[PDB]
Amino acid sequence: ALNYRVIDVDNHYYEPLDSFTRHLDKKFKRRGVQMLSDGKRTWAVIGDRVNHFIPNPTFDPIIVPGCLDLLFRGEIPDGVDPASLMKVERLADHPEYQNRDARIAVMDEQDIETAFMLPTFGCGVEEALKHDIEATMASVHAFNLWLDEDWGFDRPDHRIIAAPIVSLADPTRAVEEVDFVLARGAKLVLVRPAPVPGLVKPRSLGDRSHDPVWARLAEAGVPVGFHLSDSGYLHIAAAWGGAKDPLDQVLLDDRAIHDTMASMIVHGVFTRHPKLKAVSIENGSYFVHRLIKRLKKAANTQPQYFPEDPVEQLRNNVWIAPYYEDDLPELARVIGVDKILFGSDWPHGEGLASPVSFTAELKGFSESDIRKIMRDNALDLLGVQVGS
Amino acid sequence: ALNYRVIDVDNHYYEPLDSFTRHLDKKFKRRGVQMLSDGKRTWAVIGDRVNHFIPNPTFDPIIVPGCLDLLFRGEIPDGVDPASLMKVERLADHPEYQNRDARIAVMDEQDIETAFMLPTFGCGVEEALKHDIEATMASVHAFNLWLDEDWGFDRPDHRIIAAPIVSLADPTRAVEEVDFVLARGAKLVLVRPAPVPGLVKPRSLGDRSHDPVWARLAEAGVPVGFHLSDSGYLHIAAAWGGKAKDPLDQVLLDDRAIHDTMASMIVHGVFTRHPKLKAVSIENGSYFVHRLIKRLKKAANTQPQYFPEDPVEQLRNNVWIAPYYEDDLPELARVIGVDKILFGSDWPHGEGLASPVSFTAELKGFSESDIRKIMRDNALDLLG
Ligand SMILES: [Cl-]
Ligand SMILES: [Cl-]
Ligand SMILES: [Cl-]
Ligand SMILES: [Cl-]
Ligand SMILES: [Mg+2]
Repeated sequence: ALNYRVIDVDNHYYEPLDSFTRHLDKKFKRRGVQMLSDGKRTWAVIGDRVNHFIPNPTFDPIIVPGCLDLLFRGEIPDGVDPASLMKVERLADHPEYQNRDARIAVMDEQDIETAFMLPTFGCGVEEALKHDIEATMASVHAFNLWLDEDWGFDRPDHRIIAAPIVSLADPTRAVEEVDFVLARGAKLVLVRPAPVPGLVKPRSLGDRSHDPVWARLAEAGVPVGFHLSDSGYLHIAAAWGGAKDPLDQVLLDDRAIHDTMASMIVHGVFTRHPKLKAVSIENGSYFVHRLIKRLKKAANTQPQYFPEDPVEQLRNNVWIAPYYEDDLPELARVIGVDKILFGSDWPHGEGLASPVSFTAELKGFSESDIRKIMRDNALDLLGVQVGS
Repeated sequence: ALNYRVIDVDNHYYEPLDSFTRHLDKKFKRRGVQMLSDGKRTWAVIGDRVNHFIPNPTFDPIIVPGCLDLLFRGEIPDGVDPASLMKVERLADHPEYQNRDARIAVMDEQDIETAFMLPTFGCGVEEALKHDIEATMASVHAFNLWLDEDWGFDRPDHRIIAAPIVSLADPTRAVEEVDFVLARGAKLVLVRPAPVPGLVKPRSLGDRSHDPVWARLAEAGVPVGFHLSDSGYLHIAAAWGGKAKDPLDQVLLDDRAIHDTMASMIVHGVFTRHPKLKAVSIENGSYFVHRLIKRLKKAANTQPQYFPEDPVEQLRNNVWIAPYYEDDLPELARVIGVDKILFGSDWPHGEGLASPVSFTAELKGFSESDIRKIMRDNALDLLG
């Protein structure tokens, strides 16, 4: 057991059915999220289209944390049926998934001082609304109001950093959203790792029209977080002719986070906003080495576009929560041990059952480097030092 | 200098303006390729849309072989300006780019025994025709006729293996194109590393309707080659608001097409059903291999039911790779086996080696006999 509490940068709640409706402008009652029932099952119907990002939006019954961990690692014994790995429980047996007081008490048992609390259902909504910019902005605001109500962006006990969503789909309205969440004390905001929807056409994350948003975050010392989402990448499997076809995930994997970080870096977001901090959550860290190779090639062939070294921008401005099976010594060699974050993804089935068991993956590190990975790097990410 | 002649699996001709029209029936005169001119420049106009795969389809002036080496490796020296690199000569001064006799004499000077001769313009046509299945199949047939005429799939001197194109867009017609080229002695065919266009929707390379084509190639011992092409991957840049080049575009494209092509072949069981089928990757690099292996292993662990064989072993057994000059070649041999590494110069392209045999400069970490595998013998195994 560690001698200090940890800071877990990847935790989830399970949204109640009204997370996107409780505070939604009635103008968007059909344009946004609706929960409709066939009598047995509830379906999320988003802009009049049934959405399938979450198989059961009631979240009951609910997967056992970590039951898919050995699977996602490949550690699964021979002849064993993967369907047999999934175990579920009654949602009411786990109030800590939806209730802040219950969650804090579980955090105490888990030895977590501060958890970043991130959406589950909410990570699929923006792709569903990508053709309705006004419904996107209203729905993100409704969600953020719900989030601050049930979880709180950062209540005075400083146990939970609940990250609201910022959509850049309407960049003027986005500056209003950022001002609103910053005024309510947000310490981390999530932007989807995907092309930004547009009225006319989609935009790069580094579009100059987004500069006012990045400037607000950078001046506030609040990082942008990029968490695994529906980023619309099934379009690749679609181009290839695409109950799970095994090809789809091979074609998808970690391409969204790679392309997101490329968009940010190549289009000069960190050049224009050198104080801006970013963090990748639940996207793995395998993307880094290909991204570094490709950035080096781009900077060499078009040096005029790279007044600064894009690899150093990656190393300076970006923190990464790796997957448990990633080569962590190698990652530290590449991005620096100070940029590696512990995140458990609790209570998801693909996450760790016991968050602090992440330390089993750190036997290659000194006691003081483990303290950085398990606690202090996250505090560095959130903070801005007076000396910087 | 080596004491054997080499086998170069990546060489090009430059198509004359009529490669896709000489033997094309008039019914496809507008649906296929036309060369239309504005008084100064000539443009490839494909299915009534101006195409931009090749900057100048007359190929005159013509790039100096190897002058873009530094650029394609991102080894442009400190201080050197990128656009100062391109040098051009006149096409008339290099008949070996379009004339078989002149090319043989140049191969003698280069110490190449056999060259795989591959398209330049031809690698962009299929994407342009992906919405017209009949025009695709007819245009590929017309081109294959032109190829056998000017270069010959495999003339008696056995100096040149000129690979015809096979499109799977109409699978029945594809089987018939395979028979056509095989009967004329083809020893390698090119399939585009890209989704296969369909009347109704695109298909995986491993779609079951493609089995008769793979079966015929596997039984004949003729490999399928996948050469760098317009595979339509600019759609990813497009999704990001893309499409002076925007430097993001190429970061988002890179080697994704060959990765996804090999994934489609292996995951959908082409090598499971056709274990004798040989494939070769040409001008796509070899960096894709490590991520592909990672992802194939994950897929096999997650859905073992779909993977009765080890997909990484299928990669290693059935696939040959001509890597980029600058790739880590000892590492590649550690991963796929030295027997699967092929020398290819990409001559005379600008991004290729000016001197094909200089490829050996990157092989100092290998034994004399392994260099012989890479520069000659592995290609003989691939062909059979
Ligand atoms: Cl700044
Ligand atoms: Cl492409
Ligand atoms: Cl077979
Ligand atoms: Cl290279
Ligand atoms: Mg082997």
